[PDB]
Amino acid sequence: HAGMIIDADYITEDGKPIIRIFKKEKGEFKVEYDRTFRPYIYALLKDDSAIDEVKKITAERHGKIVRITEVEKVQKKFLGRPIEVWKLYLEHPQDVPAIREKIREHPAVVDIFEYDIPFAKRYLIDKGLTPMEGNEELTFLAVDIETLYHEGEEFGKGPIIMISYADEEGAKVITWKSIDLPYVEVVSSEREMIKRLVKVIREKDPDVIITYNGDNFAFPYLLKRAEKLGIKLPLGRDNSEPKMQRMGDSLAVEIKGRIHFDLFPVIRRTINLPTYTLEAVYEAIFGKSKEKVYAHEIAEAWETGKGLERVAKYSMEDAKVTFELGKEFFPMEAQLARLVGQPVWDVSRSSTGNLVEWFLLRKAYERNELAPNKPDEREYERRLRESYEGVKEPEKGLWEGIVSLDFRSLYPSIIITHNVSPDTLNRENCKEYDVAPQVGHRFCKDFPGFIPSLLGNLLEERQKIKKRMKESKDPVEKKLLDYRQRAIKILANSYYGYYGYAKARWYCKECAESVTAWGRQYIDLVRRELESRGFKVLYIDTDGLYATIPGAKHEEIKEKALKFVEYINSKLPGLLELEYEGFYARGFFVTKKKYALIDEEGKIVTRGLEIVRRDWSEIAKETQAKVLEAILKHGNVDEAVKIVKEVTEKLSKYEIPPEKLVIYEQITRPLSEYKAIGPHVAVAKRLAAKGVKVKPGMVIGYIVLRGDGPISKRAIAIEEFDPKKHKYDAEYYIENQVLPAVERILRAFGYRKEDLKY
DNA sequence: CGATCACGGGG
DNA sequence: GTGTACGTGATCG
Ligand SMILES: [Mg+2]
Ligand SMILES: [Mg+2]
Repeated sequence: HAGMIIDADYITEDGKPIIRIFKKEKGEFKVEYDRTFRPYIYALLKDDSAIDEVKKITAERHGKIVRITEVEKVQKKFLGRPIEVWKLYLEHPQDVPAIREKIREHPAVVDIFEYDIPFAKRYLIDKGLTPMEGNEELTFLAVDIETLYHEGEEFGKGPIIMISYADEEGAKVITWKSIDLPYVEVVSSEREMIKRLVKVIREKDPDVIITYNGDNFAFPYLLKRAEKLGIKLPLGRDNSEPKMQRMGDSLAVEIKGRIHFDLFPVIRRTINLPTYTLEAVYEAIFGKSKEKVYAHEIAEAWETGKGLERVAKYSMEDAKVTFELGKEFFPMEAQLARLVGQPVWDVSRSSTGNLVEWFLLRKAYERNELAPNKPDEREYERRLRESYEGVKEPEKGLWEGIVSLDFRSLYPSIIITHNVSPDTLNRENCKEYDVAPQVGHRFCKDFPGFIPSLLGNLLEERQKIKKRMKESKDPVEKKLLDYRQRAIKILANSYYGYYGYAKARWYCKECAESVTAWGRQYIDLVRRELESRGFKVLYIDTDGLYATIPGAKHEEIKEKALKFVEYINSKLPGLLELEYEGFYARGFFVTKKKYALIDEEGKIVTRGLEIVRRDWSEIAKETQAKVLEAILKHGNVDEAVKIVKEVTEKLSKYEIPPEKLVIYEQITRPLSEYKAIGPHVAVAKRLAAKGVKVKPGMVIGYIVLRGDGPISKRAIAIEEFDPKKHKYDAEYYIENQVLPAVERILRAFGYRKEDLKY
């Protein structure tokens, strides 16, 4: 029909699957049901006669036997060649994992294909359905919670003490203690506060629920407390509860009929930050400071009843900026969903590698191209161990007035012009081919490759959008078209990386190597042209470079660099484009994707160096921050080396507060399941021995004490530490904490680990 | 050594 | 759900 598709899933009714398509039609929520779409896989057989044995293969599920309902001989393409496979139909999606191994094991079966595509994704592809089409306006609600937390408690032990939400009508706080603020609704209990959140969500009926780390905190915490309090959370538009899906080592939460938009994985991909706290994220995007009120300050205010107005304001600002950030980041995710043809829920939680793959699976269907399979563990491992031939060590020391150049828009044009594809690689009986420089891989020119063909269409579509943008008087159309052309740029600039992605179906080591080798000819041209203009290249990798004019005035460097980019792009043919990325007052480079810079507004920017994580001591993270600050803010490496030397001496003379030595590590499974007992497990087992209910999710704080052997046998629980009796291991905090934190940084200045002590 | 195990965001 | 991240660095055995 007419509506915008926002999501799709399936339900089972009388044992049979039913697809649900969630739509928004002129402001109204609509669900379309489809009972007719059938699950399937493909099987390549050694001979057609074999189908008679194969169609009779069975399996078991839900106490019932699983059978192949129908078989169909089909003509498709595999690796740019016609092939005949058998389409095997199944009644239920859950029949596919139950029977697939029993088909694959059969001696007459060469291989099986497309056996791990989720039903809802299979449906959108096969039916040619695209989410997020049209000008349909969605509604948004940001949600956040504050809880009572004490160090090392099991997840969900303390109550939720506040629930905040925000939309265009304002930011509000729901709490069960008396706070006199205009945006605070006081209720009688935690139970009544959670039921109030349920009522707000059911009444506001948002299409999109925005959270900041809601997948792994707000919603698992709400579900834990609702379970304890024996109450339901009917937040789904079908009155279903939020659903926790194990997505890797972490969680993802869905709300049926809506889009649960968690900003945390979204922003982590979009921008570069050493730490993605909401306060650091808000400041990077809106250029305004946001105060952080820490867990201990919140617990103290709740328990004493003093300073609750500050905690309520913190809760309110958390929802207010979550709404603001959601409106900022949602349009690009909506266009990416549309482009790749999968819902925002899925697209916002995936890498660019998986965005490419879903775009390719859809295009393979449209072109009757059988998809290759994801690799098994051994293949994936063999791919990670593959060595690529044919990006030097960066210049040492501290440089001033650094311009950053980006090469990424070069590679789609290389893939297309040289027909770089796994289906064109080293083709037999090829009349014409392109030979990659240095590496010598041959790509057949006789037919367009599957991936070059698609990229060519993407680039052409982006140029049409850019042309329609120049000719548009409507600023609403322009804004939308700007997002659409940026979505293409993002997807197209991900193919180069996708070729080398070990999990990729269309993985091609020789394709990735060849793109690099052809790419290098232009990079070498950019580098020679920069050096002829007095520029010194400080750092270069496949994504870009950093350069300066040694000792030149900063405005002269900026002007010359901007003039250079305009010049080289006038020389480069086709859609090959170099981009001026930015300018930095100072910076230094350690190795590949290990560097630190500082811009003219004094903001430090690093890659592959900062260690802001709870399993490193504060003394190591504080010393590291001080070293970066001495180098970038003071331009003084000598001050940085003196900071390390002073810290190490203070550690040796037991002059460092024990609180700066605490290491935190989470328990992730029952204690009896550990194969290797690390210091936090050794500490945990002693706590459980004393009667402490140790559970997965509990974070263990410990200090390493002086003594013989592995650190596991010398770690003490932070609560058991007695400064009068226990002596911390100075050698451990020096050699395993402080020195590894700074040694990579100071190696860029010619210092070895042994020169950072008195 | 190879294997195992943790980090992030959020209170 | 036709499912179970990612890349990297510390410590155990
Ligand atoms: Mg879903
Ligand atoms: Mg909050």
